Amino acid sequence: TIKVGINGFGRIGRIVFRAAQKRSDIEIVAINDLLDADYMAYMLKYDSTHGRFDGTVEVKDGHLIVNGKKIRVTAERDPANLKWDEVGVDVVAEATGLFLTDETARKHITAGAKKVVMTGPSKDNTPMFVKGANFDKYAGQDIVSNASCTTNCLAPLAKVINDNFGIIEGLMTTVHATTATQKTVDGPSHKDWRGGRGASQNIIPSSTGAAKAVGKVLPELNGKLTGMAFRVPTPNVSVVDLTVRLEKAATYEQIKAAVKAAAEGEMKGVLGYTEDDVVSTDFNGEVCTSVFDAKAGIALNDNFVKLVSWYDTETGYSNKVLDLIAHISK
Amino acid sequence: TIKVGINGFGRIGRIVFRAAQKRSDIEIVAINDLLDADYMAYMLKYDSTHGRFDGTVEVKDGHLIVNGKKIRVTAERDPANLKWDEVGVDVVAEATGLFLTDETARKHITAGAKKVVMTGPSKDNTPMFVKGANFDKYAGQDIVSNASCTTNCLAPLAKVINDNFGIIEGLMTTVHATTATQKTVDGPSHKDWRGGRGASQNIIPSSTGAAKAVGKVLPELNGKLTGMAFRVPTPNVSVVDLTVRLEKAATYEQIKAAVKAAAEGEMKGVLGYTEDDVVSTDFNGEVCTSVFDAKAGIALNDNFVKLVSWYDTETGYSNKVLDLIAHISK
Amino acid sequence: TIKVGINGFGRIGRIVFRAAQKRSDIEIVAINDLLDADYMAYMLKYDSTHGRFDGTVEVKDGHLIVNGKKIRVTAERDPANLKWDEVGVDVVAEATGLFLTDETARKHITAGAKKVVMTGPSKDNTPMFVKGANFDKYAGQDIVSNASCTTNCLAPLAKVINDNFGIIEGLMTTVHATTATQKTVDGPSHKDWRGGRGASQNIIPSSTGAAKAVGKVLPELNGKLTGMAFRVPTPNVSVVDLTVRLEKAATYEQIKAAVKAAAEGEMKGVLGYTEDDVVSTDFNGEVCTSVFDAKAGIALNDNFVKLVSWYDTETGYSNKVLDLIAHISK
Amino acid sequence: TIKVGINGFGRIGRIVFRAAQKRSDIEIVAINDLLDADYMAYMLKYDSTHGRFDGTVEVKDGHLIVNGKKIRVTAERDPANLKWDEVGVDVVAEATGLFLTDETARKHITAGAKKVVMTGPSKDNTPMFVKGANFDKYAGQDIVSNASCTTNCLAPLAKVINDNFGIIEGLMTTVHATTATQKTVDGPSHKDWRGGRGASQNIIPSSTGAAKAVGKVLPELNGKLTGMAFRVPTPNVSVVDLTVRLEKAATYEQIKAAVKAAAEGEMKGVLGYTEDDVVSTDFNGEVCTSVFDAKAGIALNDNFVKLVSWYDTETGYSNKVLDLIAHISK
Ligand SMILES: NC(=O)c1ccc[n+]([C@@H]2O[C@H](COP(=O)([O-])OP(=O)(O)OC[C@H]3O[C@@H](n4cnc5c(N)ncnc54)[C@H](O)[C@@H]3O)[C@@H](O)[C@H]2O)c1
Ligand SMILES: NC(=O)c1ccc[n+]([C@@H]2O[C@H](COP(=O)([O-])OP(=O)(O)OC[C@H]3O[C@@H](n4cnc5c(N)ncnc54)[C@H](O)[C@@H]3O)[C@@H](O)[C@H]2O)c1
Ligand SMILES: NC(=O)c1ccc[n+]([C@@H]2O[C@H](COP(=O)([O-])OP(=O)(O)OC[C@H]3O[C@@H](n4cnc5c(N)ncnc54)[C@H](O)[C@@H]3O)[C@@H](O)[C@H]2O)c1
Ligand SMILES: NC(=O)c1ccc[n+]([C@@H]2O[C@H](COP(=O)([O-])OP(=O)(O)OC[C@H]3O[C@@H](n4cnc5c(N)ncnc54)[C@H](O)[C@@H]3O)[C@@H](O)[C@H]2O)c1
Repeated sequence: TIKVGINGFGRIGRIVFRAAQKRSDIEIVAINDLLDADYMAYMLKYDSTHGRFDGTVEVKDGHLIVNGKKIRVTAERDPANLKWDEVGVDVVAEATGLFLTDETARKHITAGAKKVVMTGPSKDNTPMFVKGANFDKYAGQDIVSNASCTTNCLAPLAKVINDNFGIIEGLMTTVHATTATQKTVDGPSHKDWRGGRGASQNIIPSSTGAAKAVGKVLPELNGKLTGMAFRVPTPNVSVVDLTVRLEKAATYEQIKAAVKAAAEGEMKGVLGYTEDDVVSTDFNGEVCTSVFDAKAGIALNDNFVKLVSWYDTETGYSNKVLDLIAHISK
Repeated sequence: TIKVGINGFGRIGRIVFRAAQKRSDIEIVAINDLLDADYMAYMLKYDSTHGRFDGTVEVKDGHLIVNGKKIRVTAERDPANLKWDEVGVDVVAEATGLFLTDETARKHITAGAKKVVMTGPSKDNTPMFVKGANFDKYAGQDIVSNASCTTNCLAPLAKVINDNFGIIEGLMTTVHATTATQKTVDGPSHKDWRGGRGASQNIIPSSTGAAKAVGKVLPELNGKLTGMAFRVPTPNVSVVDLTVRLEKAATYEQIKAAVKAAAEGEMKGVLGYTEDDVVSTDFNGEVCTSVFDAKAGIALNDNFVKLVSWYDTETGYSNKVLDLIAHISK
Repeated sequence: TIKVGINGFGRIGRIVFRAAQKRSDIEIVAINDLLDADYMAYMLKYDSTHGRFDGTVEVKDGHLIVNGKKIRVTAERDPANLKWDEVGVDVVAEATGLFLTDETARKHITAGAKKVVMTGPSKDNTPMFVKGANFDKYAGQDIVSNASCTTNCLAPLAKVINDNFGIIEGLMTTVHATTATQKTVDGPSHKDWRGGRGASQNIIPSSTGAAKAVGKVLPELNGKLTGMAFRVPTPNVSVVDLTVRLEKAATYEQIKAAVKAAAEGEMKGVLGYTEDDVVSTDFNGEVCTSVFDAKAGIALNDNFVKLVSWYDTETGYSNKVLDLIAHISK
Repeated sequence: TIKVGINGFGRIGRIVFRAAQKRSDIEIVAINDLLDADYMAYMLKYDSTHGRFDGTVEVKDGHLIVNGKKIRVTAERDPANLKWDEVGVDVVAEATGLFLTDETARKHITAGAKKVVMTGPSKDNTPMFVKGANFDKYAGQDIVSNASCTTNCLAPLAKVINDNFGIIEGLMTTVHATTATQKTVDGPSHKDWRGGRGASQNIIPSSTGAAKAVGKVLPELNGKLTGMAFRVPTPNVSVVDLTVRLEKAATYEQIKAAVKAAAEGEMKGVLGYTEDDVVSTDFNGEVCTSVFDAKAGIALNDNFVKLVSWYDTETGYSNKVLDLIAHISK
């Protein structure tokens, strides 16, 4: 099995942890964070979105004992002191959101780890990979990024559409679920004034680099897509609204056929397909990073269409982080 | 003053009433609904969205007495039995949502009213008029429709963009505020399954004819626009997300210049313009039916752009209903 | 196995169904509602609160096929026409909320059923039974009621406190989750004006008979308890706030000791006990009808205390409906 | 007029500012905060709860110009450097929530101010005052506190009830609106684990010292009251739920009479009275710190009753802060 260490036991670190429990190829052996082992156990045990942890969690001697397995807990603010080698860590899931560059993440390799997977878009030229889009381009680099949740949703769909009909250009809008960075009531958000306004009372316009980032995982689409976001008061599921101009004329039925074929073929487990009258909550706990909603989309004509795809911002992304870890471990 | 009668004291009927109080040329003299005066007074007095009524409302002899003025309250299920003439009603604001056809609405004329304005889109060929779009095309018709709130937002913006740069094709998405048609919890909705899902926990994909309806008030745009909606857990303000392909190249700055010019000139009071970091709640109580958000929009290139415009589904629309009434009575 | 038939496939009927799937002794063989099989299948398959159905649901010949088992679907507005005998129904879970009287409910007996359990409080003198409170008093009655969700939470707790310290008088408040009876936006509610106000933006004071209803299942407490409710913008979990005056002095520690003893003994499975820092969502899916929150309560002195107990309005109640069914069929 | 300087332009500082615009006796001449004048102008201009500021706000030379009046803006992290004397400040409204003791608040007097009013409960023995309860006990001290919003709601009601029937003992529960200290999604809250859970999805039990604090403003009630709180997903209005044991027997009608008399007499403007079917939103913008809801309350008997009172956590409190400032200025 692959031994993983999680740096940063936040929303993502915890979902990566919970998802890993259902996997036999990956095993989390250590967790690092500036929180008390007792507090971490509580946040693992109870979750307003994902429900109670299905298993046993006890704190003994400052460490966590999850389902019997002892998990080393530390509180190092500096990655270089993590001593991952003492616990035999192969890959480190970097989830603090603070070390998104090579020289910072590299510290884990200095601390004993062999490879690092950033659970967010790298801030430098560190390569990003998205399952269904470019895992095959992986060339053995020791530090890698899993891009973002929106890019993970957009990339697979954009690939199927482009491969079959050719995307001339497209604009995306993601109706985004409330994040941890937003506020409960009108408060300060210096770099993002709109973002500081009460999340529960508002539809908040926001900018996103997720659409442009698709160009990095799918070079052939570089410069052909961009978009924005609207932050809404929902808890977990977001939706991508992609308006595209096709090179090859295609009826909506042909578009549905192409997506469905991919969902049951080369992108099974990545891209999902549905024709049901679904709503956001129906995807809470969804592992597919992109679920094509056939009935929600609409076409003006054979070359201008609006496609809709759902994604659980935490569950889908987190499972793919594990997929990348497995992939880079050969 | 134009003496108006309101049929259907629901959400729209009530806001039309509150709005009319601030107009010296329009005067509400009668209301008809299947609710007792006491309950109607209560619903006028208190509103979770618009706040308390700015004035006095009392019940005497089963009739409302608002700000000292007596208002005849009736409970006729049949418009034909309304006797509008008895109280001198000139125009009837038809807001029950039940008589959106000439046949049904004409009963008000039989009952003594001179003209009728439907506060919703016509089901038959009754002409629809949208301020800033086609009020100039009015030709003496005694029964007219004010279209829907979404159409009132899209039409003015679409006209400005088309007149200046020419819209080849467009696809819209309205992130819609929760409607009274929605369920608080997963309940039966045979007409629209998704619509019966809990409104509070979901982002609900929905269909809309507002985009296509633009082709009716702006024939030159017939067949060039269509779209859908996403209903979200917010109270009053919605936003249109318009993705358009332009005939004539235009930089985003030039597009902004054009919109601002219209807002300050020809479409003053209908189309608004802002460059502030606004969010939905900033438009609660907004009179303009469409407020261009300069900083929220984004352009892929000089011919493919995404525009954003806000609108209070109740305040804007209701003020325009009053405008149409004044317009057809000139 | 006890063969059960469900009349009314609404919220309660559906959860009773999901819950029954996990019971080897109870078996649902028929459902009756005025909805088509297709729609019912959809409502069973997807739920915004409870998630997707854990199993397979298919429609064949207008009948449901859940987990391979065929379930007879009918659409009778009249219980008398149900023919329960044809499918061998032993007990009928009456969940339409329309037949809460012996006269009306007895029609199921005429239709071939042996016994009937109302999933709501009786309107007449049909006896009500609450697990942990008076199941032992059952005396062969063929038509019984399971009371309401709030009563199921209050009764067990009230009994433990009374049996040990003696309740002289008590006043309760249930901070209630939003019900399907509520409006998403300010709409008509002649029966309860406050109840027609927008559920999403308000804290709505409401009346409840659950506290007084305790006097019926626990006669010794008749006339000693009453209370009210506050409906809030949350989905499933409610909480009772019970302020009581004790006959025998008791420290909060002694009260905790007593409650814990009952939860681990006589009331195991009905009354739960916790000392964790829980919040409402931690009880979504909770089977216990009352979960004592040890750290939330507070005592003024040894004779005046405020107790707090949580309850999932749907999961707890529905599991007990099944318990009553099994109990009256023993 | 009294010249006031505000230290801390947060939620409270801003509402105190906006309320002061409607007062001719008080004039804000300076504001201090670690935010940019441009950012402060934006937060003053737009508010999701209170709507847009009714007036003009422009930033010139690093200062704010509100309705023409120039307001000195500074960004001193240390009160002693505020130089209040240069702007002629009489009283300082201390709203940062950081200087709740004599020695810290005293710095303003060192900086040139004459008196200080803490907009929160003092952490030391600094005297607290609540309008309607003990303003008359004010003995000319230079540093004073306005207690908290819940105490401001509870104190006046408790006084009327105690004065007329005598409170033997009582327990309170405040259904509290979402505060700035809560989180949007499950995050860290080291001193309050429950408080770190998602506010939008939960009913969160919480402890409060507001009930006990009543003993400080009303010594005669010292030790007779205590309580707790439930944090719910509403934006602005909270409600006090007081269960009391009366010394003198009183029917609910006699209780309503006593409260109404006080509301129209000695506590006019402080204590409000209503018999309408109101809900939380009906009190958004309420200046009365306590509004007795006659129809929501319930009595078990003539000596044990449950009273309900509403309060806008920001508007009511803020207006009383201004009242205290006026009061201490003779
Ligand atoms: N939340 C999502 O939906 C989502 C989706 C895709 C990518 N991401 C990315 O995941 C990253 C983390 O996001 P999150 O929501 O989990 O954040 P979070 O704030 O919930 O968690 C961050 C965690 O890191 C810990 N930490 C902080 N400083 C540390 C330090 N100096 N050393 C060690 N540990 C430390 C914190 O204690 C906290 O527990 C970000 O890059 C974010 O962009 C998030
Ligand atoms: N609410 C919005 O945001 C919005 C926006 C654009 C257009 N509209 C339109 O407004 C119209 C009404 O919608 P609403 O949201 O105000 O609904 P509503 O149900 O609140 O109002 C309908 C009112 O008519 C009354 N009524 C019913 N039958 C009647 C009868 N037979 N005679 C007299 N009165 C009767 C009802 O009691 C109710 O008060 C619809 O055509 C709708 O499409 C609404
Ligand atoms: N939901 C809760 O939290 C809760 C808690 C305790 C008790 N209850 C009780 O459950 C009962 C039902 O409430 P609900 O919330 O499930 O409501 P609901 O409206 O969702 O369910 C009623 C169902 O009965 C169906 N129906 C209507 N008429 C019918 C008929 N004539 N014949 C057959 N089927 C018919 C409806 O289609 C609907 O599906 C009530 O007595 C209620 O008090 C509910
Ligand atoms: N919010 C309520 O409903 C309410 C009710 C009653 C009492 N209070 C009390 O009011 C106080 C402030 O609460 P709030 O909600 O306004 O807080 P907030 O966080 O919204 O505002 C605090 C403000 O003080 C400013 N500030 C911070 N540090 C400063 C410093 N070092 N020097 C100068 N200025 C500084 C911050 O920039 C911020 O603008 C607290 O004691 C709170 O308990 C609040």
